[PDB]
Amino acid sequence: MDHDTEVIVKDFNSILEELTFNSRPIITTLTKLAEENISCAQYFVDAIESRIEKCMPKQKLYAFYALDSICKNVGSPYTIYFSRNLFNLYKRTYLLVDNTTRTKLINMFKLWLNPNDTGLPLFEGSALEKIEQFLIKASAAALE
Repeated sequence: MDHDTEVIVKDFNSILEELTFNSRPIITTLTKLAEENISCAQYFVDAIESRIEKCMPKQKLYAFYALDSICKNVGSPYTIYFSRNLFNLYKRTYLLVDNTTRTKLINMFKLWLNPNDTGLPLFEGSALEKIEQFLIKASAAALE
């Protein structure tokens, strides 16, 4: 991680640390940084997942909204990287947050099935199937 890379990554991390509520300007700014610095894609992904793992219940959702915005507006390679840990990330988060936050996690998932009316799933079909099965077992989605 050279100089320029370390500067950019450190800045992304500082901005992410201010995401304590549903901030549109911060989410859009992180989205623009992701689109303009694809070379640092992997560090941005690690930063977002670590944030989700370490912060309080409420704040876990907004970090997930940053992930959602980047994946819907920028697309690859972010959609591919996040697909790798999406199930474990979503499940562990769901099991550690309140029920109102859970309905918002559920609606976010629904739009992942048909984003921007494209008719094509946002993430790997497998991750999404596992999440749906988890939701059914948690009485959060209708059985078939």
